[PDB]
Amino acid sequence: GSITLRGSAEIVAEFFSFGINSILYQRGIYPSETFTRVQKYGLTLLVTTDLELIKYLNNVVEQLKDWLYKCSVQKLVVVISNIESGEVLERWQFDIECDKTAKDDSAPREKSQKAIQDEIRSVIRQITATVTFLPLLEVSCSFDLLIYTDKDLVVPEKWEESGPQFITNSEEVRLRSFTTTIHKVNS
Repeated sequence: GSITLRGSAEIVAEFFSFGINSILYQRGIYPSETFTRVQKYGLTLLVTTDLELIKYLNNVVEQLKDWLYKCSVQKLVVVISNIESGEVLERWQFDIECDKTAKDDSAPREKSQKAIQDEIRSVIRQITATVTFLPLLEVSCSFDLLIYTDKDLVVPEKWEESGPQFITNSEEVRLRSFTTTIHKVNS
């Protein structure tokens, strides 16, 4: 599924986190009864407080909040595979798009573009929509987050040679492998 999590430096950071936390809440190959109801983007939203997976997204969210660019860079690919069904299984691909670039007269105010409410609401809607339609499944699987850029981000080892890489294998945590990679792209 290819989607576009665009908006603005701040809205983008949130767009990805909420969209990413959604895949976990909707799919969650091994979440916990700790979700949280949050009302934003003009509607209600759900998220997980799993510190473990959060620790992973937390470090990435920090880099996302300020990797080291300010122009292009804006592509992501989530790779999830079923370790107990048929290998690959789900792939949430979402790109980003920054508009109205600027720095002066910043100020913490702007109001997310109406399209953000509809665009972001439609995202969480399609994720949670299939979930209910899903025959309550999960099994053990692998999870990897990718960040595709456009010749505008040379994240050095500052991350970890390629984002973190956690793994699992407990007869209850399902899941099996978790990772995050920064991919580079040209036009």
